Amino acid sequence: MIAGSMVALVTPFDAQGRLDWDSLAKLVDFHLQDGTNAIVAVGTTGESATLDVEEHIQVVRRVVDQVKGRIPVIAGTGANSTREAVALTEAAKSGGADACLLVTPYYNKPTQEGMYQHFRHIAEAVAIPQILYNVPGRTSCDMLPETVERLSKVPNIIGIKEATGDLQRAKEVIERVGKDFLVYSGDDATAVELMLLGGKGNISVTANVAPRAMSDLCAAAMRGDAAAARAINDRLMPLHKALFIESNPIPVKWALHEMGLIPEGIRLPLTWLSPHCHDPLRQAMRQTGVLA
Amino acid sequence: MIAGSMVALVTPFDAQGRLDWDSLAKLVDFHLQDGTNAIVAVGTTGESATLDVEEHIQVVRRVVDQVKGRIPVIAGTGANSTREAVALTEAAKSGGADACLLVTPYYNKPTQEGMYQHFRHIAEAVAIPQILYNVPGRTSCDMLPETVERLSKVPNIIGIKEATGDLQRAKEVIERVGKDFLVYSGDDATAVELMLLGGKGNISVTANVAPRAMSDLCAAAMRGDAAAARAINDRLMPLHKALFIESNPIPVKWALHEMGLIPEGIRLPLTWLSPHCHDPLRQAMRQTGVLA
Repeated sequence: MIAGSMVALVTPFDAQGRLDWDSLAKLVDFHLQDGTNAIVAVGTTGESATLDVEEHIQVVRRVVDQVKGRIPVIAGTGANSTREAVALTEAAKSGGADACLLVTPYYNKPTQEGMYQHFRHIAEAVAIPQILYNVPGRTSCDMLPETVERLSKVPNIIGIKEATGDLQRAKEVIERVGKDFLVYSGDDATAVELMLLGGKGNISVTANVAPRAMSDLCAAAMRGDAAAARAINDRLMPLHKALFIESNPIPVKWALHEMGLIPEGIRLPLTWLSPHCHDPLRQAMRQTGVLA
Repeated sequence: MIAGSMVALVTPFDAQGRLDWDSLAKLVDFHLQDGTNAIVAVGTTGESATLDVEEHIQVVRRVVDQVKGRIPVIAGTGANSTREAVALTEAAKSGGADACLLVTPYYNKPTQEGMYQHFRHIAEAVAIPQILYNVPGRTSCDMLPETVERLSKVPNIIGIKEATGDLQRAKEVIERVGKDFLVYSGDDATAVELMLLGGKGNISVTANVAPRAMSDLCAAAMRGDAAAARAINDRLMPLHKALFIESNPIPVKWALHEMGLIPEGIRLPLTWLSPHCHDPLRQAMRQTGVLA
């Protein structure tokens, strides 16, 4: 099943721009060990935008391969076109993915009715669980709760990743959708309370540098042990803010390279963490016990 | 050298979704005859997000073919992947296009520095004039005037399509760049005042349904007839509003179909103009003399 701490995995690049399979294998091993519950391969954090179509499947497959099915693999396959949305998804299903994360259409701002027709079609063309992703902070698009209720009732759409960071939003949604539709967190800062409200997981960025603490945090929350959930979330707060000191995944990539897990390497337009933000971030990793 | 009424040309589809060469030809004769100063194919209005690449050079070709060097043909070519961008520009060039319109990387949220190295890379790579495109409301990112400044000093980058609709941002860009770097309006409602400030043209949407009137507006505003320009704009406001009553391409197509210039066909995730919006837009087209 799909729940708990899910890492939105970064996809490493060597200095000249290619994919480092060694590293990806290290990361998978790393999360596989320290307690991660799932892996969101090739997502926003995965730097999908700048990926090739071939590089896309070559990865989804490699992770599934290395997971031995010990853990579920969620693949990003959302496009702002209905057509490539269906295509990318057909791919993830072949590569061996267990479910897909699809972003609401960016740049072209649908109608709510358009969003509904968009996702519905994609759900009737590829038999595989689908997880809706809402983030107007990037798509210049907000999928309202009515449009969410309406889609939650479609055959193989099993949940939603909510990034707005607005708790009242994720509370109107839990209310409007059924008992087995799953609402996940997008915002790492507020994930804990979203779970305490009835959430079922966090599609985390911080989990990249601190997977084990995130597993713990999700356990405490989904049990209703708010006392503990918040204790950990506080000792991570420094991290949650530092990793967005510059657009994701520019910061988290850097931290990962600092721990010796991934090489310096990120594709244009994204750039490498500005010197500006080195001390501020490095200190956080120290405050956090990921680096001394 | 490329200035004035410029049409963000739509891209005809038939009820089934396929392209309608019969209709594109007419739209081109319409603006040809009526006096549009340049055509911008495959832009946001041209539904650039839902065209296979193959479909995208095909379109440019048959427009370039038909214009036959009479007026400038500008091709929309921006991707949020720098690699994918040089690819589309290379294609547009090798299409016969005269220049390219490139939108800032949407959804992936570049730093100002990344935005900079993104555009120079492309200007370095493809020997063809390039016109920047800033439109935050659709991208969720934003090219500070301070970055446009740096960029204006690069060889084959000769202008920007500023679409914030903020008239101070304009009073700003114009002040920071040389007179040979041209600032275009990307917002129809206020394009008249931006030209009065030193702007040289309006990549317009209204122009699809009222090309002659837009030339007249652009001409008077560029000579200095501030009284004449605002009088024409005042006469066209209801239409500027009506064309954006539901998110862009949608309204303008409905209009065009009503004039009998294009098929009822628009690709998902975009939907056909919802029923409510029919009489507020039909009356506008009438209140402003394009419909009887």
